[PDB]
Amino acid sequence: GFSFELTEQQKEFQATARKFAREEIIPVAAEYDRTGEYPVPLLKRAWELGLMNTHIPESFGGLGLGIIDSCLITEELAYGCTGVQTAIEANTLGQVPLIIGGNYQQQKKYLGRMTEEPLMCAYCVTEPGAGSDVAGIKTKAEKKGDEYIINGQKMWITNGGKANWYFLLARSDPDPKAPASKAFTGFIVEADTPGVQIGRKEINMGQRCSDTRGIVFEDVRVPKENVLTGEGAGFKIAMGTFDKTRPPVAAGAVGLAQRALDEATKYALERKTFGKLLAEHQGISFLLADMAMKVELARLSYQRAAWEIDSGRRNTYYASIAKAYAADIANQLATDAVQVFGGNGFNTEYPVEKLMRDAKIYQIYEGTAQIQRIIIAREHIGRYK
Amino acid sequence: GFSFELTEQQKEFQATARKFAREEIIPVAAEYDRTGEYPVPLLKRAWELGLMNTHIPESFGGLGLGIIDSCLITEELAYGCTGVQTAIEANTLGQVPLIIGGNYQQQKKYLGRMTEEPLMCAYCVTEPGAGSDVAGIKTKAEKKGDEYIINGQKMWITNGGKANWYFLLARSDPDPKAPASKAFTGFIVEADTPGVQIGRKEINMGQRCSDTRGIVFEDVRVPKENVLTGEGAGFKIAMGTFDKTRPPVAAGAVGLAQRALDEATKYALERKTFGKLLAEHQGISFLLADMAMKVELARLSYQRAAWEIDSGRRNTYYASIAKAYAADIANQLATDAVQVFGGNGFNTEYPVEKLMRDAKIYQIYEGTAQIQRIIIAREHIGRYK
Amino acid sequence: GFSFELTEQQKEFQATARKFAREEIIPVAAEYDRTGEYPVPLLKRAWELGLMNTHIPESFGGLGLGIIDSCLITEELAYGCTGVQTAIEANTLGQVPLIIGGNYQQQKKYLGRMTEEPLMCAYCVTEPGAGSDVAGIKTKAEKKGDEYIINGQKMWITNGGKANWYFLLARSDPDPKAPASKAFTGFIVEADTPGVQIGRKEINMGQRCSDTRGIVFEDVRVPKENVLTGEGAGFKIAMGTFDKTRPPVAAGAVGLAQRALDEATKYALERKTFGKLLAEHQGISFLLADMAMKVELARLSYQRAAWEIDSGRRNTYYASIAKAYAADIANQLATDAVQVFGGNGFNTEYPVEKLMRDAKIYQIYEGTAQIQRIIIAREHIGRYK
Amino acid sequence: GFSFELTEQQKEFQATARKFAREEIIPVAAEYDRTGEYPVPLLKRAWELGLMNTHIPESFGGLGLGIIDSCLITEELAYGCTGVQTAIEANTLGQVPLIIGGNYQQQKKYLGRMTEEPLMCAYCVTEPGAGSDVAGIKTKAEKKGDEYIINGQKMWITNGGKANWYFLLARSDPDPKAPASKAFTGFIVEADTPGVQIGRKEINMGQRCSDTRGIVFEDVRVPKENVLTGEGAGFKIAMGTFDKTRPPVAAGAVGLAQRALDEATKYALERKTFGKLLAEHQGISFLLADMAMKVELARLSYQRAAWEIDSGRRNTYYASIAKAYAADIANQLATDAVQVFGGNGFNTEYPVEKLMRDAKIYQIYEGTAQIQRIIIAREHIGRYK
Ligand SMILES: CCCCCCCC(=O)SCCNC(=O)CCNC(=O)[C@H](O)C(C)(C)COP(=O)(O)OP(=O)(O)OC[C@H]1O[C@@H](n2cnc3c(N)ncnc32)[C@H](O)[C@@H]1OP(=O)(O)O
Ligand SMILES: CCCCCCCC(=O)SCCNC(=O)CCNC(=O)[C@H](O)C(C)(C)COP(=O)(O)OP(=O)(O)OC[C@H]1O[C@@H](n2cnc3c(N)ncnc32)[C@H](O)[C@@H]1OP(=O)(O)O
Ligand SMILES: CCCCCCCC(=O)SCCNC(=O)CCNC(=O)[C@H](O)C(C)(C)COP(=O)(O)OP(=O)(O)OC[C@H]1O[C@@H](n2cnc3c(N)ncnc32)[C@H](O)[C@@H]1OP(=O)(O)O
Ligand SMILES: CCCCCCCC(=O)SCCNC(=O)CCNC(=O)[C@H](O)C(C)(C)COP(=O)(O)OP(=O)(O)OC[C@H]1O[C@@H](n2cnc3c(N)ncnc32)[C@H](O)[C@@H]1OP(=O)(O)O
Ligand SMILES: Cc1cc2nc3c(=O)[nH]c(=O)nc-3n(C[C@H](O)[C@H](O)[C@H](O)COP(=O)(O)OP(=O)(O)OC[C@H]3O[C@@H](n4cnc5c(N)ncnc54)[C@H](O)[C@@H]3O)c2cc1C
Ligand SMILES: Cc1cc2nc3c(=O)[nH]c(=O)nc-3n(C[C@H](O)[C@H](O)[C@H](O)COP(=O)(O)OP(=O)(O)OC[C@H]3O[C@@H](n4cnc5c(N)ncnc54)[C@H](O)[C@@H]3O)c2cc1C
Ligand SMILES: Cc1cc2nc3c(=O)[nH]c(=O)nc-3n(C[C@H](O)[C@H](O)[C@H](O)COP(=O)(O)OP(=O)(O)OC[C@H]3O[C@@H](n4cnc5c(N)ncnc54)[C@H](O)[C@@H]3O)c2cc1C
Ligand SMILES: Cc1cc2nc3c(=O)[nH]c(=O)nc-3n(C[C@H](O)[C@H](O)[C@H](O)COP(=O)(O)OP(=O)(O)OC[C@H]3O[C@@H](n4cnc5c(N)ncnc54)[C@H](O)[C@@H]3O)c2cc1C
Repeated sequence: GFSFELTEQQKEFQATARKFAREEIIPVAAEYDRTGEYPVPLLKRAWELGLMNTHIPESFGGLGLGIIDSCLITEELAYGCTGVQTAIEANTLGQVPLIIGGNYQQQKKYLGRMTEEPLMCAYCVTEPGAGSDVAGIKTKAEKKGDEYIINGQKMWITNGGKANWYFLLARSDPDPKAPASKAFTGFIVEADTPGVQIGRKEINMGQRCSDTRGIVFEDVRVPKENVLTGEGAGFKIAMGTFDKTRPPVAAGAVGLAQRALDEATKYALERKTFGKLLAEHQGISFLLADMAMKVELARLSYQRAAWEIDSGRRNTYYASIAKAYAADIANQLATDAVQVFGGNGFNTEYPVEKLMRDAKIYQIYEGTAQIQRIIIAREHIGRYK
Repeated sequence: GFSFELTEQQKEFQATARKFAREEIIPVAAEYDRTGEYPVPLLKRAWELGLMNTHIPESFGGLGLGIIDSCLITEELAYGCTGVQTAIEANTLGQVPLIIGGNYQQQKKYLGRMTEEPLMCAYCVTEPGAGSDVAGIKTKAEKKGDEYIINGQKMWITNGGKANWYFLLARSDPDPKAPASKAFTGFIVEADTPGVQIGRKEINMGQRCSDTRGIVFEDVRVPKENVLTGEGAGFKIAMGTFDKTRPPVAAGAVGLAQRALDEATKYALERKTFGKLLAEHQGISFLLADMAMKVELARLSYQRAAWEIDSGRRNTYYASIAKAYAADIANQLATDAVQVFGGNGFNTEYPVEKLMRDAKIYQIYEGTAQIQRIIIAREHIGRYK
Repeated sequence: GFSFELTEQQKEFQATARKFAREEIIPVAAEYDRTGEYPVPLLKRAWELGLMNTHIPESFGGLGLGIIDSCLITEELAYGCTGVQTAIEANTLGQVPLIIGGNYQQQKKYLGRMTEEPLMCAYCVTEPGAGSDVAGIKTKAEKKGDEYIINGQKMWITNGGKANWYFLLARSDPDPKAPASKAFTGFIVEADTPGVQIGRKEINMGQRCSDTRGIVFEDVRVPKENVLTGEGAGFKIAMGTFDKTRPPVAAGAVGLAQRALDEATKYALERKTFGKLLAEHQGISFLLADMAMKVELARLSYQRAAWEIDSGRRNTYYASIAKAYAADIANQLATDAVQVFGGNGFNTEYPVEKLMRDAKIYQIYEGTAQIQRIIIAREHIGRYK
Repeated sequence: GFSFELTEQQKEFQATARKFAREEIIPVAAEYDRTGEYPVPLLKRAWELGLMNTHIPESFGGLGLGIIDSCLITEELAYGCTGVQTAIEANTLGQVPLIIGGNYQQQKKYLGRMTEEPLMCAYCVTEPGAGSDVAGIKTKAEKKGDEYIINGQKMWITNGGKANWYFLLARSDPDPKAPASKAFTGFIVEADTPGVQIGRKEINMGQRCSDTRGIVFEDVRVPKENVLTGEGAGFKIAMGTFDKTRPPVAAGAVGLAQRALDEATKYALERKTFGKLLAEHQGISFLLADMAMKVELARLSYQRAAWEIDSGRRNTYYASIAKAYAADIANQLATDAVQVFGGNGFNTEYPVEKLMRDAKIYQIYEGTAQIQRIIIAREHIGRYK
């Protein structure tokens, strides 16, 4: 039977995440956007609150939460700032591969350490020449005795220069004609390994306090015991990762949509034009209505997709719907939020212009808007074919 | 926690409704749209199958199903023909008022009959001069000893010429400055009462097999025992009704969207142009994807709204979101479906132009797209104010 | 220098077209939609008014008007009814090929006769298996001595069963590998020729009084002197035809958008809800505003495209923009027009539901919405390549 | 008849503006957005080139160009940077009032100086408490013998800290029940007048090189000879100004749309994914097509609006359509352009995220998207009423 009711435990995680988001993140999110520092103090706290690495199984000192849980928490954090929240989320991204494709030993060693200190990790797939086309990746891995030799370059890595270790997808089969399903290998690469050249901090339009860099791998030596399931099983792990990790990215976008909604509404209830409150102009109340409608829909789609995977079923279809839809409305609301503010909305002393800048990324990373329509269409047709 | 899982009981109604809709409705739907006959044989069948009057409590020989159940069923019926489904739902519409504001004697008598014979009923609010503005209604109810004299005209009444009895909203407080909450009285009126003048069958663009007529009420005598809760409680019963009754109309709209999607998909997997299957042109695959996205989103919204009211809480906000969103996407899908059929889609021998004609009403009846925004805004704003 | 000013001659054509459209077409357009007769009386009058075949050069007794002229006149006619107007427009469609690819003799004989009586003609390209893909046409033409032998079937021919003669595109080169630019031939085929089997009147959603039928060609013998420019020049003539003929189809759609706009506005200025005129609700006035905006834009795009060809330049790009855009807004306005009418809009006694049904075709024939985006994109890229 | 043909004179300004914009603006635009410096060297150049103060009559050493001319130029400038272009247009904004409501002495003095030196001016209407509602302004103008005492605050003034003189709209009628048409007076005020307190430079999301500040006016003394037409004629000069001045803002928006389109196209013809050029994915070709459609449509609308006013007729209706439509599509194109750049589009080293930040203002200044609908509606409705 249907249920849209949170558990008391969930209600508590949510309250914690909300309180920290609004009491700690909000008051400083603006300064961090301006300066573009790494929000170390915030991450630290988030760690102590147990609002990071939430998905690490209990066996490794983790909380062992589900995808539903992460979404719930990450909707709250995103509300404060998606710059900060992205830092946090990236940790889970680099961890999932391990959780779903790692052995006890690999898990214990790399997931275990995240539990002990406030360490960070990153997910390295994208390259200058390939992002959407993962099968177009050119980073190569060559087996030499008991180790692998990694040569290649990765681009746009969140937590790029702050990561303890990286999950790294490389092409292990040189045969150009080798199929995607057996041409790649997933590795755990320690950032301190000789040969990893961390690039400069890339300066983007939004999520400015987030660390995004390119990375070069020059003859990096990785022990075979850092291969995750085996040689060739790299593609499947990547794909399997997006299904658990898309819902939470959808939840971030409807956090940033909720913020926009809250700001717009509050303002409309204060500002007057032509003798009436903004909210009293039918054209504005209609915009607020439309805005509200979208947030609820998008919150509803990520819950569906998260529940699906938590139930132990493939959620590719629902996850893409969620990421596709959540990304679009966060973008729509962001722009509609500065509109409501008028001249003030375009101004940097107000909180909505930041939102409009942060929102854009949701339509690009973790599978572009267009890539999502490719997945959905393929998954959709599959039921008539 | 969350659950998007049907009960084994709900799975069975669902199967029943589906089989009925695809084996019995679909094959004749087209020929009822053309002739505009009342689908008598279909309604009888739906009654026997127990896919009608689903909300009548057990005490009066009903199934005493919830709103989640009604929705589930409706979505299956609507897939077949919303012309036929609208006939069915009109029944639930006239019944609800009776269920939420009637006494045992009233329910026993009027609800009890619905459970004995395949009888129909109708909801009479709308007038020539007022639809959206139900505070604008002018049909008067004047107290004359132990009865009320009713004078007025109702317009666009579903089942108007086929109902055994009517729920009738009338103005009982003559004072123009009287508030809505106290100026109207709800009555249950038997169609055979002298003075009720049923008009001709109205020819509309869609849902042509549905019976919708105008009704004149001159000097209609109604016993005081037919007053629903009390004089003045009219307004509240009406609004109370829309909350229970908005979700199922939404579900009807995402059934007519599912159908559109199924037809378009099947066609896209057969027709060829420029050497490729329609589904192979990225232009079309993207269109199909957006279509699936909206169906899933709309389904989720009515589910939420239904669960809410079943849980014992007022769902005005969620109900209006679902009604408004489902309504819009039904209309978008209908036209896009006609579009991937090309030239054949404009033709009467293919099933999608009916869908297009049918869909338009969803943005009008049971609270107009604009009226839905008014409600959402009001409900939304009240959480900040 | 810029000028959006009509010539006095143009002002006069317009006045004539407007007066006839509103005094003769409107009062009977509804009855013709219902019955689906051919509006013979109207066509007759239109002929006498000199509102038909407007593009026939003066040399053949024609008025020799330009594309700007046709658009202007046809915007006025379409306002009355696109069912009727389509009949008229089809004449020009079948004539253009002749005007641009025929010799003095062919022109004199077939264009000349249109000037003498109120005859009709049709354009035959589309087949059951191919519409959008003209190069996919299978009607074959085989040269036998001094004549050609035509075998094949055409579908969806406007004026199909009322045409004196037809322009007919057939594949004259059996080599499957033969290029589009030399594989087809354009013919003038007299309807009375033994072997042409006119099909039944197809029943569609809109433009119901228009004659649309499929046609079979069984060993039809056509004199070589009915070939238009020569064997192989068939494709180019077809393509060349759409460029002169798209603007006027765009003008029809913004005629049907203007009607919708006029009806919606008038109604909004009469109907009251919640004490105010519809026009006084900001949400409605905003809809009317948006509606007005679209019509002006679309009228502006067809004028650009018509002027382009009249200046003796290739207008493929502007023509597609116009047809694409005009088709979409007519559709948007049609639905927004019934919305404004409320319950009445869905009703067949009101004039907007017809409009919503008529409008859909604009997105399909004379190059689908999708096909237009293909042309535009190709023409657009061409300027950077 | 119709003409979409530029004069040989207009072709030359156009070339001049284009060359300036691509050879001088583009190369430094990026570095002015980052530093937010006033583009002094660029403005000087524009002045020498004669691409500034274009509307000043010949009598005062001007070019005495029309609105069509201004638009043509502006579109070219805006293509480069609307940050820089906005500085330029602000000049024309403060000048117009003077041109339509000033005497010879006023024009000679204040317009004459603009033609001698590369001086700037500003338009001062907007206040902290009122922007959209210019009848809501509170800066008072009190008559004191032969001068007026001005008290109030202006907000968001373009060129506010760089202008030689200001056009200043003030309330001269203290009576609250006084009509807009008689309650305001227009003044020309010299920036060096004791009492004018220019605020700090405001940091906005876009058009960062543009100077926009708040200004306090306490006990500012203005000679009666600086009153534009007469006491009370303020309102009408202001509205009169927007009509001449809306078209060019529209043109600025379709320059920033043209740029977005050019960048996206160029990129789509270089980047490869899944073995094909971005432009080769139908998904993208369709997006590109829609983009081109809107640019062409918006260009046409400002042309129409400009021609109208140049023809000597009130263009309120057309001006607002152009402002509203151009504004919207500039915003749609900016985000779609960022989209086909993928990850690089979010990065500061690529030219499209600036476009996105820049574009948002177009939906706010010079009459808000909502205010434009109000005007269109009013203008539209008045043709039936
Ligand atoms: C907020 C969080 C903070 C961090 C933010 C930053 C995070 C990021 O941006 S990471 C982003 C990385 N970039 C991407 O997301 C791009 C992803 N793009 C894709 O998903 C793919 O390229 C996609 C789905 C289009 C597939 O392309 P394609 O080349 O055709 O492979 P395809 O042929 O479909 O499949 C190959 C094999 O994989 C399998 N496969 C495909 N999809 C899936 C799936 N979803 N699940 C499982 N297996 C799959 C197939 O079954 C196939 O197997 P086999 O050989 O046995 O038949
Ligand atoms: C598929 C099925 C087949 C049949 C299909 C055909 C069925 C139909 O088409 S019937 C069409 C339905 N028509 C409509 O829904 C019209 C929409 N109209 C409305 O909902 C309302 O009039 C609406 C929302 C616009 C409000 O206008 P208004 O007249 O000003 O009432 P308002 O002043 O807001 O409220 C008056 C009182 O009602 C109360 N009220 C309002 N909404 C509610 C509610 N949801 N629950 C309880 N009370 C409510 C208010 O609290 C207020 O009370 P109080 O005095 O105690 O404070
Ligand atoms: C209101 C009026 C009443 C009547 C209403 C009813 C009227 C109708 O519906 S008639 C509708 C007929 N159906 C259509 O409109 C479908 C039209 N579809 C098309 O336009 C095309 O198929 C189209 C443009 C996609 C081209 O496809 P394609 O197969 O790739 O041909 P393509 O390779 O582009 O070109 C082949 C040759 O034609 C030329 N060509 C292509 N487009 C054009 C053009 N616009 N102008 C001139 N030449 C052209 C090419 O240059 C090429 O030449 P070459 O061999 O010398 O290099
Ligand atoms: C790119 C350039 C760089 C610089 C960029 C920065 C520039 C800027 O941002 S300045 C921003 C501009 N701000 C605006 O445009 C705000 C929009 N506000 C308005 O236009 C109006 O206030 C508007 C349309 C809402 C009307 O509200 P309202 O106060 O009620 O006036 P209203 O009552 O309608 O009319 C009052 C009188 O004015 C007259 N009026 C209205 N419009 C006009 C007009 N276009 N022409 C002449 N008279 C007019 C009416 O006729 C009426 O007169 P009367 O008494 O004789 O009958
Ligand atoms: C701030 C930021 C953080 C990021 N974090 C990470 C990270 O931690 N780890 C990581 O691995 N990556 C990360 N990414 C990269 C991100 O995953 C990619 O940018 C995204 O997948 C898009 O790929 P791309 O940039 O190569 O664009 P491209 O793939 O080149 O695409 C360009 C455009 O073409 C479209 N397109 C491409 N292929 C097709 C097709 N077949 N059909 C239709 N349209 C198509 C795309 O939609 C896009 O609009 C990050 C990027 C950014 C900007
Ligand atoms: C086939 C059919 C079946 C029906 N079945 C029933 C039934 O069984 N029982 C019954 O009682 N009624 C029924 N109705 C009537 C239906 O509920 C109304 O038509 C619908 O509520 C719209 O009201 P209206 O027709 O009066 O339009 P109006 O209320 O006159 O409104 C006209 C337009 O103005 C807009 N509008 C109105 N007020 C506002 C406002 N304040 N702000 C902004 N926009 C506004 C509306 O969106 C609409 O577009 C039926 C109608 C149809 C066509
Ligand atoms: C009332 C009516 C009157 C008509 N009058 C005439 C007439 O007088 N003369 C005449 O010759 N024809 C006429 N036509 C036919 C009309 O030209 C075609 O119906 C139209 O071109 C569409 O082709 P189709 O029906 O084959 O659809 P298809 O070409 O089969 O297309 C089906 C769907 O797929 C899409 N599609 C097809 N190819 C592609 C592609 N490569 N990329 C992306 N999407 C694609 C189309 O957009 C459409 O949505 C008429 C049609 C109608 C309905
Ligand atoms: C960079 C910049 C430069 C500027 N340059 C100048 C300049 O040179 N000179 C000058 O005088 N001003 C200038 N402006 C100010 C600009 O004109 C106003 O900000 C714009 O008119 C919006 O007014 P507002 O900010 O007061 O928003 P408000 O008027 O407060 O409105 C807030 C929101 O409510 C909506 N709204 C308001 N009234 C209604 C209504 N009746 N119905 C429906 N919706 C409504 C608006 O759409 C908006 O979304 C500038 C502003 C900026 C940001």
